[PDB]
Amino acid sequence: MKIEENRTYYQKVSIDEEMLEVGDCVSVIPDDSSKPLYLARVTALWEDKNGQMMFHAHWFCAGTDTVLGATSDPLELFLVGECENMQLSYIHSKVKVIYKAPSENWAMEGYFFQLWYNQEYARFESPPKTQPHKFCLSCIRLAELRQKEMPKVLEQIEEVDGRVYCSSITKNGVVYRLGDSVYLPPEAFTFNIKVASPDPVNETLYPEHYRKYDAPEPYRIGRIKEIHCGKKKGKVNEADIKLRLYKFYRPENTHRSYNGSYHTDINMLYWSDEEAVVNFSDVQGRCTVEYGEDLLESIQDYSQGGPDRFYFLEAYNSKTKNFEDPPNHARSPLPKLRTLDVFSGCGGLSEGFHQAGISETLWAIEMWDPAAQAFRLNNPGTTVFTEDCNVLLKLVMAGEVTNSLGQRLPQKGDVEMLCGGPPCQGFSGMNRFNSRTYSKFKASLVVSFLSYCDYYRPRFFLLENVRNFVSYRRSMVLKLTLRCLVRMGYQCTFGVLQAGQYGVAQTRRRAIILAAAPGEKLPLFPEPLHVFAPRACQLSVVVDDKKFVSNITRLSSGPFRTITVRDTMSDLPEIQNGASNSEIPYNGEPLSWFQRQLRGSHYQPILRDHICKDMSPLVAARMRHIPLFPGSDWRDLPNIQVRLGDGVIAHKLQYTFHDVKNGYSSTGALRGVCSCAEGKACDPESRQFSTLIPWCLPHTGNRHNHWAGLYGRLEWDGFFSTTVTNPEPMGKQGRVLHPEQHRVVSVRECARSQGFPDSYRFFGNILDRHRQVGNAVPPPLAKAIGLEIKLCLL
Ligand SMILES: Nc1ncnc2c1ncn2[C@@H]1O[C@H](CSCC[C@H](N)C(=O)O)[C@@H](O)[C@H]1O
Ligand SMILES: [Zn+2]
Ligand SMILES: [Zn+2]
Repeated sequence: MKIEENRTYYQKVSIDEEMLEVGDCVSVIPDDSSKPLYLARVTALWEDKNGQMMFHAHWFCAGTDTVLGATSDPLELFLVGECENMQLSYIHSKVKVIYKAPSENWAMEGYFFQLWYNQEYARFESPPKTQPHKFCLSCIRLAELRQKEMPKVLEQIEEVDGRVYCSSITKNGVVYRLGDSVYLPPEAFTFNIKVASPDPVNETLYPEHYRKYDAPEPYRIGRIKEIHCGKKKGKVNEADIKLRLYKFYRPENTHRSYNGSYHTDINMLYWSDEEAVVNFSDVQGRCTVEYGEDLLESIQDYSQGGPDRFYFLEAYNSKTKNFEDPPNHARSPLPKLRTLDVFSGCGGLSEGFHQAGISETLWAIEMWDPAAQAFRLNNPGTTVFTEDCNVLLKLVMAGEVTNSLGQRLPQKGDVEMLCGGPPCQGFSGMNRFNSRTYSKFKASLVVSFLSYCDYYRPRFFLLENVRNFVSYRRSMVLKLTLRCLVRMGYQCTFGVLQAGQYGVAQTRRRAIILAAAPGEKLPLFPEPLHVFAPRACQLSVVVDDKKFVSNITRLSSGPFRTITVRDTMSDLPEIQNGASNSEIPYNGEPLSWFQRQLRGSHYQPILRDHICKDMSPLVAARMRHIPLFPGSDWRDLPNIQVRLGDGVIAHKLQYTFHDVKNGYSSTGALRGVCSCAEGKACDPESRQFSTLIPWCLPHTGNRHNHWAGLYGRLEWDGFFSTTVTNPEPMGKQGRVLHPEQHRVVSVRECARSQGFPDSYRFFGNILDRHRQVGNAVPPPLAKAIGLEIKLCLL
C-alpha cells in the first residue's frame, strides 16, 4: 500500500492458500490451553527490513472476559484498546465478525460486536464512529490519551538562572495560567501558623465498660504566581514544571481552627501572602477563587453558579493572627428530560435530579400509598400512580390510555429518562445461582424495571440500590442486569458511591447502574466533593476476582470539608422522647452553611417533622443512662435497678457464668451471662428479661465486636450511620441516639442526614415518615449524578 523507510505494507497475503484482508478477523491459538481462542482484527499487513512477514492485531475481548463472564453471549465480542504487532505465521484461521449496529428505529424495538468495553471501569460504550493502510482504533485511542495526559508548556516567558518561566501550561485537558488557582494534596505545603497536636470505673457498677477495650484534609488551594521549569538538552524540561503559589487559608487553617469556623461557608477562604513551591505533577485540578467584592453577582449566586468556586473577603496575617482587608494585588486586574421514576418513594432521587436542572419527573409509580402521597406533595406537576409497577405496565400493554382513575399512562416516546430503586429481596448472601433462582430473577422487580427500559427505550437509565446489589449471589444479580442492558443495545456501567462524599453527614454506600441509549454519551460517575472517613469510602467491587473501580479520580482528598452531625442539626430545638408536634417554630437561625442551604434564605419559621418515636419506659431509661461523652453506647450502662412507671422494674443483670475469653473483672466479678461463655452449649434458661443492660448484648458480644454502637449517641464531630427505615437503638447499627438529648433522632434530623431541604414534605404516621426518609436517595447524591448526565446533554 505504501513503503515507509523501514517497513513495506501490503494489502493482502496468502496464508496456506487462503486470502486474508485488511478489515478481516483472525484467530490465534493461545499457548495456555485453558484460554479462549485469541481473536483479532487485522489492521495492517507488512514486511519489515528484517524479512519477517507481519500483521497488526487489534484484539477483541470475548464476552466471558468481561464483567459479564459466563452470562454473556458466546458469539458477542467487544472492542478493547488492546493491540500489537504479530507474526503472520501465528494466525490459525480467518473468522467472520459482524458489526451489529443499533437499528435506526431503535426507540420502537420494545461472531458479532456492538460495543467498546473499558476493562478498568466496566463501561460498555458505543464504538467510536471516526473513520480513516494501518487504521487501528486501539492505537488511535492510546495516542489521544497520552497526548491528553502529559504536561506541556503552552507559553514560555523568559529564562532566569537556568529556568524558563512560563505563563501557561497544561495536563489532562486543563489549561493553567498565571493567576489561576490549583488544587493540591494536603501535604503539598504547610501553613506558617503553628498547630500543636491535640479514668477508672467501678466494674460492678459498670460491668460492660471493659468491652470498650478520621476524614483526611480537603485540598490545599493556592493562586499561581509564577511557573518555571528546568531545561534538558537546551530545551524545556516538561517533566519539571513547578509552581510558586500564594497560599490560601481555609477558616479551619487559621488560629480559629474548626471550633472557631463552624458557621463559615464551606467555600470561603482567606487570602495570604505566604508562598509555596509545588511540582506541577502534584496539581490535582483547577479551581476558581474570586475576591468577593469584584463579583458581578451575589456570593450565593456566584457560589451556586458553578463547581470549584471559592471566594474570600479578607486576608489573614499569620504573624499578628489578625484579618485585614486583602491587598490590592489579590484582586483581579437546556431542555429537561421527561422522566419516569419507578419505585419513586417520597422522591429523594427525583428531587436531586430536579435540583440538577436536567429532568422533569412527569410520572412516578409508588405502590405504597403514604410514599405516593408524599411524592405528590412535593411534585404538583407529576402524575403519581399509586400502583404496583407490574400492573401499570400490563395496563400499557393492554392498550389502555388511562388507568381507572383517569390518570394518563406514559407511552413509548413520552419517557426520555427512566430512573428508580427496585427493592431486591431474596437474593442476599452468596450461594450460587441455581436453576430456580433464574426464574426468581426473571420475576423480580429489578427485571420489571428492565422491562420498562426495554419497552420505553429511554435516552438515559438509572438504577439505584443497596451497595450489596453488586455482590448478591456472587454478583450474578449485577451480571444479569448488565447482560440485559447489553442485550438491548444500551451503553452501560456500574459503580458504588458514598453519599458522605457529596455533602451529607452520613455513611451511605449505594450501588448505581447507569445506561445510555446508542446515540448518547454514557455519563461518568461524579468526582467526590467532600472529604470523608477513609474506612467508609471503599468503593471498589470485585466480580469473579476481577477488581472494578469507577472513573473517580479523587481517592484521597477533595474540595470541601466533611459535613458533621453538628453541621447537620445543631440549630434544631430540644425535644423529648415521643415528641409528636409536627409543626413547631425553629426558634433560632441557621448556624452552619449546611443548615443555611437546607433552610433557605426566605423568611421561614415553621419546622416540620421534628418528632421522634415514643420509646417504651425501659428503652427510655436506658437512653437517659447513656453518657454524653463522645462514643458512648450500651457498654457504658450502669447495672442498676430503675423504677419504671406503673410499678415495673428495669432489673440488674446477673453474671453467673465464667467468660473463659474475657476473664474476671477488677472487682472479682464474673462476666458471662450464659453457659456458652464457658465454652459449653447454651443454657435454655440463660435469657434474662427486663434488665437495664440488655441481656443479649453480652450474650453474643464477643462474636460481634461487642455490638459497638448499639444504644450509641451520635457525635457532634462525627456522622450518622446509614439512615435506615426505622431507627432502633438495638438494630445492628443502633447509633441513633441524639448527641445530648435522651431520645432517638427525629424524622427531620433523619431527613437532614439525607440532605432533604427543610421544605421537603413527608406523609403518614411517624413510622411512615421514617420509612420514606430512610428509603430515599439523598438529594445531594442524586444531584451530583444528575450533573454528570447534564454533561452528556451538551
Ligand atoms: N411493585 C412495586 N411497584 C411500585 N413501587 C414499589 C413496588 N414495590 C415496592 N415499591 C416501592 O419502592 C420504593 C423503594 S425505595 C425508593 C426511594 C426513592 N428512590 C427515593 O429517593 O425516595 C418504596 O417506596 C416501596 O414502597
Ligand atoms: Zn493498534
Ligand atoms: Zn449462650
